[PDB]
Amino acid sequence: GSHSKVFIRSAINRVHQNSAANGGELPRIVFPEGTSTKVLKALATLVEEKICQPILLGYPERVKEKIKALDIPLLNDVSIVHPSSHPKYFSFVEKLYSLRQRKGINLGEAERLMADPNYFAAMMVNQGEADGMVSGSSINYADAVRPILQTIGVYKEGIPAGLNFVLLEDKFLVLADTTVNLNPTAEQCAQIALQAAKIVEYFGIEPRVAMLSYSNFSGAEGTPRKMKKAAEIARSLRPDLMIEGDMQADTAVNPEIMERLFPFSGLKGGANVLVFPNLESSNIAYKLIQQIGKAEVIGPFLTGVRRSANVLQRTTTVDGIVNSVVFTALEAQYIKEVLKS
Amino acid sequence: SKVFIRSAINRVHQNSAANGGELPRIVFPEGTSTKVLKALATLVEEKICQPILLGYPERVKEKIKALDIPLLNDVSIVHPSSHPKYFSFVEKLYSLRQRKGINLGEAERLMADPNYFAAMMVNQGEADGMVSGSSINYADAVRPILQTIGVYKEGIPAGLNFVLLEDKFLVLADTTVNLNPTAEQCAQIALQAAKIVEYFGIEPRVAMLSYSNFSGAEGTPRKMKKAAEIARSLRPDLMIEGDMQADTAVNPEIMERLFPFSGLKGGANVLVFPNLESSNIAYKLIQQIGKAEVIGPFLTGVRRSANVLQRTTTVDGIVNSVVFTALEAQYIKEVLKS
Amino acid sequence: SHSKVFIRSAINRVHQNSAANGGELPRIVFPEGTSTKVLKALATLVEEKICQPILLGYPERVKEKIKALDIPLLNDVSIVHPSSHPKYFSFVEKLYSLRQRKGINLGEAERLMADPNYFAAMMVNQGEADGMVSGSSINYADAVRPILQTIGVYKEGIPAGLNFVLLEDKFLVLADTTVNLNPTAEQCAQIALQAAKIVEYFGIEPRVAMLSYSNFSGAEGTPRKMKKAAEIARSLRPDLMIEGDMQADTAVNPEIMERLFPFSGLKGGANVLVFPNLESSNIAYKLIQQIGKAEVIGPFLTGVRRSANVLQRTTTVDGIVNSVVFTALEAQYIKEVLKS
Amino acid sequence: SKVFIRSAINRVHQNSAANGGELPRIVFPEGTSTKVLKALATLVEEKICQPILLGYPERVKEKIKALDIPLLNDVSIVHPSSHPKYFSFVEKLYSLRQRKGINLGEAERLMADPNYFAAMMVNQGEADGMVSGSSINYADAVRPILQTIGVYKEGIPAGLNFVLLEDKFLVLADTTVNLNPTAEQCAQIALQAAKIVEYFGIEPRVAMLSYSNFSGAEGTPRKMKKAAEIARSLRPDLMIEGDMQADTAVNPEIMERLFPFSGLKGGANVLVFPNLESSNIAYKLIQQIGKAEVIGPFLTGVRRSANVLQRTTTVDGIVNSVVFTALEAQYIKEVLKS
Amino acid sequence: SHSKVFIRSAINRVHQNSAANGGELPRIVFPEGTSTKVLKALATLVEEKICQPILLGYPERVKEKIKALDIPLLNDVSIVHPSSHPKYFSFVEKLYSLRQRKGINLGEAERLMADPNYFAAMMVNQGEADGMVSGSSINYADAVRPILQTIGVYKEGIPAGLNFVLLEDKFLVLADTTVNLNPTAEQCAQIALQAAKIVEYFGIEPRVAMLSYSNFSGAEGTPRKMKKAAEIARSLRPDLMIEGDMQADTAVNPEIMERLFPFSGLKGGANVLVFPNLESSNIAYKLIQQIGKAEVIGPFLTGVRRSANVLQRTTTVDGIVNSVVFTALEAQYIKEVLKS
Amino acid sequence: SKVFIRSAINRVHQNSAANGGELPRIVFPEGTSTKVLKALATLVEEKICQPILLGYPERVKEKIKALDIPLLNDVSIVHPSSHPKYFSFVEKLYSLRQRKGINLGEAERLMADPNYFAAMMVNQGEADGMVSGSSINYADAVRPILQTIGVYKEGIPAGLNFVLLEDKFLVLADTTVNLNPTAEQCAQIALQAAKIVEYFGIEPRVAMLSYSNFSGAEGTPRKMKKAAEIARSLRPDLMIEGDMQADTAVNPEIMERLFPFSGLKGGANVLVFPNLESSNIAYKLIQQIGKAEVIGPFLTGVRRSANVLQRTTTVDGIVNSVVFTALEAQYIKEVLKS
Repeated sequence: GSHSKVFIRSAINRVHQNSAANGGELPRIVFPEGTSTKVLKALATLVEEKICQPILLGYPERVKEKIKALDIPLLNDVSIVHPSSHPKYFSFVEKLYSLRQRKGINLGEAERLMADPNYFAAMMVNQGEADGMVSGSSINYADAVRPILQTIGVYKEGIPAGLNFVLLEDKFLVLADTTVNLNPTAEQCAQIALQAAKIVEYFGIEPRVAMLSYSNFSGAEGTPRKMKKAAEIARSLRPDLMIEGDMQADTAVNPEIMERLFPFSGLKGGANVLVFPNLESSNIAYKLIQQIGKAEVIGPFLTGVRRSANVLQRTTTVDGIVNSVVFTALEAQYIKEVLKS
Repeated sequence: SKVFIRSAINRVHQNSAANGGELPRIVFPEGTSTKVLKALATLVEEKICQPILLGYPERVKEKIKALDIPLLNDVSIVHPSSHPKYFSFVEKLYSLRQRKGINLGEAERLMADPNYFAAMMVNQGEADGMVSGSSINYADAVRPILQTIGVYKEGIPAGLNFVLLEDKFLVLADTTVNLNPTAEQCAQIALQAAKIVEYFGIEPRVAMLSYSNFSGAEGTPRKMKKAAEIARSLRPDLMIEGDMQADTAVNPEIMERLFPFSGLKGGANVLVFPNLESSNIAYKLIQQIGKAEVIGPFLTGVRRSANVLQRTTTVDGIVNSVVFTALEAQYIKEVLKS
Repeated sequence: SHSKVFIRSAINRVHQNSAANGGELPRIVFPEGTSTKVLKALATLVEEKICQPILLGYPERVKEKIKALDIPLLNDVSIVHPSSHPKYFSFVEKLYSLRQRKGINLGEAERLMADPNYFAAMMVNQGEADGMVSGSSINYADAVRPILQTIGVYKEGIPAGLNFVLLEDKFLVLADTTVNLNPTAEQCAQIALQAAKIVEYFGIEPRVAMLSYSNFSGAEGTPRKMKKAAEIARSLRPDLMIEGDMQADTAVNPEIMERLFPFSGLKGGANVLVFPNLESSNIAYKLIQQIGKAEVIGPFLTGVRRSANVLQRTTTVDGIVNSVVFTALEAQYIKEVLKS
Repeated sequence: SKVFIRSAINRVHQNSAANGGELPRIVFPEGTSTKVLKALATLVEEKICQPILLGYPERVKEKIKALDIPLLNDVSIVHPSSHPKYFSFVEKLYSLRQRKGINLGEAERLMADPNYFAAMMVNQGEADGMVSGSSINYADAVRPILQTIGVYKEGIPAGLNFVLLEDKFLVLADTTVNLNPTAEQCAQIALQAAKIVEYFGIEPRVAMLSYSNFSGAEGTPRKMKKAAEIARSLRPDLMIEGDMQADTAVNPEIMERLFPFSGLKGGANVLVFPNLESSNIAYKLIQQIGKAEVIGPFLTGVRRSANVLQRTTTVDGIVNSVVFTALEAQYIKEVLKS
Repeated sequence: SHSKVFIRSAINRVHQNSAANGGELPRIVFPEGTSTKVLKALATLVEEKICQPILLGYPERVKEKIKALDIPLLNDVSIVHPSSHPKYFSFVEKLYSLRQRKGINLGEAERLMADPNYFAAMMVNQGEADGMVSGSSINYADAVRPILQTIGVYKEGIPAGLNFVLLEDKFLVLADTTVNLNPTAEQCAQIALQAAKIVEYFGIEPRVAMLSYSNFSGAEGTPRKMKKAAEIARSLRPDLMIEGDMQADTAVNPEIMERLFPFSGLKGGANVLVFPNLESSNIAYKLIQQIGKAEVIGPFLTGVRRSANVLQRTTTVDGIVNSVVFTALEAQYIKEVLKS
Repeated sequence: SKVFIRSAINRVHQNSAANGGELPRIVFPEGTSTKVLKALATLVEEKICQPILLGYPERVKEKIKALDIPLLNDVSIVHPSSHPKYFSFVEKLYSLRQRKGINLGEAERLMADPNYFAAMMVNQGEADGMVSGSSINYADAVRPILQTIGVYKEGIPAGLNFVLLEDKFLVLADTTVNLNPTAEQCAQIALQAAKIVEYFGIEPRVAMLSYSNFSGAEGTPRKMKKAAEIARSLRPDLMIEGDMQADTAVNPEIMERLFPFSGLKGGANVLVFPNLESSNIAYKLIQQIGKAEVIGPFLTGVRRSANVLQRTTTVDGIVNSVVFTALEAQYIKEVLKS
């Protein structure tokens, strides 16, 4: 809908200007599930929009049958690759073996693993054969994110964490971590908050962070103390930022409540970054907002990884996949423009 | 949206009419709270309850004059220390809590507090229900209720909110009390939620929520799965399922496409949460971001009608709460017919 | 002198029990046969008709030290050397049968039965003796260990040390002052019950308080534990006054009790104080002993199937006679209930 | 036994004259307690302190005339909410606990409690000390003191009792506050008790109590041994020994006969306990069946002089306690000019 | 050697079982239809009429590698590719039914069933084959998992790996050497029973030792666990000699047993060794294999409803043959239990 | 096989010849044991040590002269209670354990027990070594040794066995002492074993054993990987690898085929076990079913040479044990010239 339509549009244009400012180059983005119906319709929409050069994984023949089966003339010159047959396959196996030979994985096992398109996608982005990847529209979340974590890994002091946008009529809220960590520590919560914060900063918005709890500034043993400590750590790391907690969710989003009941709070003007204390709360919240709050909700997107990779959920729509790939492109460009410095 | 409240108001009238026209006596510890009083104006125009206010009679009349609402004069006003049943109440609280760290002086001082006094009023039949906690935090407001009124058999104190959608309403629990309920506690919460939904002539369809879809893995997935099983064994006629993600629960299309083995068909109308972080955070986020109205929380599992507001409540929230307290009070009066 | 009046009544009951049982005196074996102090005690008691003592050690060594402190009334006393007693191998055989699956081999067992403590124990267990008194030479844990291993507890019983505080008219009973680090609610109830039976033996109504640092709070930890212990004790003997959790001054002082906690079922001051942990019991009884004017006797071991007592390593000679007296009484009481 | 009390009283007079004849202001939240007023009768006639009574002015004047006590007709009596610094006091408390669950309404209503008000008065220098808790249980009374006045640096709040023997005096700690103190905490307590004993020109000799004589075994014995080692390393001039049984500690003859290696000769005069059950049971049993008079408990480790009585306290117990509260207030004021 | 005799006996007993069952051979499926070692094994196995092998993979790849390794006797052998088989979707539906509440949806079930291990498993489960051998190609946990998810355990049974140590005279059986990290007393008892029932099949008296670092100590930890395990085992099978806790030399050397522990119900030396945890069983069998002169066969999977074994990938061709032999033998046993 | 043992004997002869003809003094607490006396019979004709027997002098001559031997009347015999340095020994033991539950009488009684006496003989330089425990179980026998002689700096008591093959020898540890050694502790055991292996002129190659090959998974895999890393960081000159299975550790062909990245080439000759079950069961199983002779256990990590047998030992085992005990005694005596 409407708010979603303007948001994505600004993003599509920035990928246009970032490609137009690096010689017109498009980010190379690999899709392990080359035969997915949903993914292919999405790519159809995506290629006329000049955002990425897609790379598809699977048997060349089987996917060409399925794209023709799905009536799409705009998608025939795109690279299609079967991992075992790619020329860089064995260097990739040796690399994975090198990475996990002391983590229960032997050489044969590395070969078997690298044959799975997820691992191959990850190794492609990791070795620079692709700029980014989108995976997991058919497999469950944990299993899809695992190769990304083993192969691409996190940036220094970073923590893998899923992030969603709920798009309101002027502003947007960001929610994390919605997919990865069961029960993040105070330290992990602070880090999750900082990652969410940089994402908000990309969009030119001042980040205002709340560490969520079932309590309003109580600091009692358990989740309240944990979110209070998390805000204290985040603040020690970024003294320029409005970061506050522990607080209830309405206290966080509604500044009128804040200023009336807790005026001492350093969080003024309503939070636009919401950090959850555990996975039950984040997962349940973003999904409920999506289904009954009737507010537009995009994501989840993966934060904390060194190269751009995002895993879809199985319930994702086709335009949802387009959103995900757009942001994968933006992230890839962001990273490559940051590695030039 | 407005339809639901107005309907309930009609039911208060229909029940009161079927009982000789008396309205449920509802006590308010916060007698000088602005919100409680003007909301009370709006509800008192509607013949929903006979309000009893606690405080100094004179401070309450001064602040009644201050908010220019003549329509609630002549309503009963009581100062706890000066009520004739005061010493008897103190004696009661004492016998209840003398082996729980409380001496007679402590009992006296506690019964002077409007919350304890209200609680005891409801417990002794001096009132039918109470609405408190627009000024103090939930734990502190709910505590005298748990100590005085208590739970019914095998019951569990649990907060429940309604999400009122376009045709449907969803019920959410436990949104206020239990930090990390067990499987067993979750089943009980489900059962309580279910009875509430049944009151409204709707068949309960229950979801035990998790971050997972039917995995049964160690931790929350297994706990909510086991909860579903326990609920089914205590009441086999019910549509109760889990572990499942929230969208899987509320969206029948997702259910039908991705998990057709599920004994839950048609979208859930009861969502039981795995812990207080998720339940509290969710209902408050929905109330603030979704168009849908959220009423509550209402305290389930207690022997008499008692409800704690959230401190962040608007006045419409308070009139809504008082309405559903009234209904609850007459439902209870009707279950006490046995 | 409360100690002398108190012991004197006891001595009269051992005398009363010995009559009507053919005039027979309980046989009590003493593992430290070469100890100066034990012998000093035996001198005083053979003059008092309380038991027929059996001493363990080498006959030559024992007559040596009996000759050294000039005591003629204990010549003609039963003296036994463990390896040379005739039932020795039958004994080693039973200990072996008892502990073959609890780390003990036949040789190890052999050497253990050679230890005076284990043999004294096995003697009482096989009915070749009626009671024992041990550990005037060895440490407490180390002395009680063979007793628990050979003699054991009676049904539902729990090993527990008990002291008497003798005041100007009544006495207080304190337990458990020696054995259990951190008794559960259940165990505290059993401790209470055993103490109570002792008090009942003296014709006094037992009045039991489960001690805590709290007055009826039932809060998490020891308060809830002692409240629950009293509820258990009350369920097991509903005729008895048993109450808790409460503070010690609340416990012993009835005026304090009635002024502050009239709902309490304990009226008249406690005469049995059951403690929540070993620190409280041990420290209390020893302090009462050292700064309190009042005399404190014990500790005596309760809960065992046959009459056994462990002394302290620091114990005096009168400590040994009152200990042996109580041991005789215990042996007689048991033999008389085993009568139908 | 009363000899010790007289020595203390005379010192109160001596310090009082060395500061212009000025008396320590000590506030008593229980302004209407018969016990406190009778004890204050004895104290004002003894020139030990300037009393501050908390409550409604007229009700306590009513009860001082009602209980026939003419020597405190003119004493300062204060009702908290009507005090001129009431709102600034609410602001400091609010500021202190806004992130520990307390909102401004809760701050106001708390500051109304005489306990909280006594503590804030001493905190802000409006009074020099306070004695409370003859009517409420210990935890509830000591809490505002810990929240408002707090501990001094590296300090640990702990109750200390004096055993007055016919000869020496013994000190017992921690007799009221901490359930199961660690080695480090036991050491700290030993040092605080030690400084108290030094105040009286006495060499403190410290014993860490246990059920064991120098075993150091897993549990309480190791803890009391390690606590003695810690104490010895933190203050090498003091005789501090453990683990040991109590009779070993107080009887020097047993010490020389059985453990001549101990660095403690001459019998202990500072007894530090392994847990709250042992300290509480012990001092109370000694007080009730022991022939020695026991005073306290006194709270150590706090920045300003504040002491909580025991509920079982006698009136002579209160006069004793307040005498030593005065001495403490003076020591604290004389060290604060540095 | 010892291996050659034992294997010949197993083979002759497979032949003896094929009689009275119509000359029918156990149907055994090999998901790794293209494994060199397995095909090499299958030559030897089919000349010996041990099983009717079913190969999984592409018909053309497997016939190509059959031709490439010159084995003429495996042309016409059943070869099935999971995806093109007629009961494929029915198999997917069954797996979906088994794991829909354990995190697997219909699509995940489809993909899993596409894997030869899962398809093999489901064949055994559905009676379209009698047994399976996998994992000469993948590491152990991954290979054993589909078997447990599809085939499962029998009543009160436990997945457990078992090895034979073949000596110059006797054989010892070792378990559990592959699956369970730290089995309980109860689980150890079950493991012992499974090892025993196997020993019984060969007409041998099972004599079982619960191994520990201790001799009949029953102390906290693994000693108490192995003694308790032995007690549970005895209570379920009183005709059997089962003893513990004991040290290994005590267990296998009857002269030691009789000299130091005559009370022990284990006389004549153990031939079943049940280990307290996976470190000890796994390290034990590998050290025996590598430094003793003793031959070691296995591991074999016990506790499963139908006949399935996983090789280790480090397996030799003769190893695959042993595995298939004992798998066939097991299959026949199980079919003999379905005879009432 | 026999060659390794004869080589040890040949070296004890070489040091015994090269330091003036001195034979290492070795004490035996069980002076009346048949097994020990038969071993002593084989050993005294081999000039490896000066034996001292413990028990009643006349009783040990009763059983030794009586059963098959003419070469044992020339031997040292000691009854603890009658030895001239007895009371001095109890005095040092008292000093060592006075704060560990043992008082002077208990010190006397322990020192009358031959095990404590033997250890104290070695500790005071009055003897060079001891061999004990064919009559008592292992723990009870090793305790006086640990309480008296103790560990060297950063050392940890650990039993070590040799498996003797036709070319190599392997060491297995810790086979006797620690239930579930930590990563740090395992590294330490590795280091002590490596030191013994260097002594025999072989380069140590250490493998940390697991049920897994380089998985590093939660539990034992991670523990042994971590142990190998710590050990390498303390001794970078050593080949140390893990976590790995036993065939992977001992068989170098397996290593190069399956795990070519490993820093361990040539097969491990030092095997460190993850727990007491695996170590004890392993060495006993190899001992009973493999052709190979297994000697030990020998107690490592302790300051002076002391060793405990298991009863399951044969006489030839006692022969071997006393042999490396004498040799050990000579090595430690050579560190004592510094």
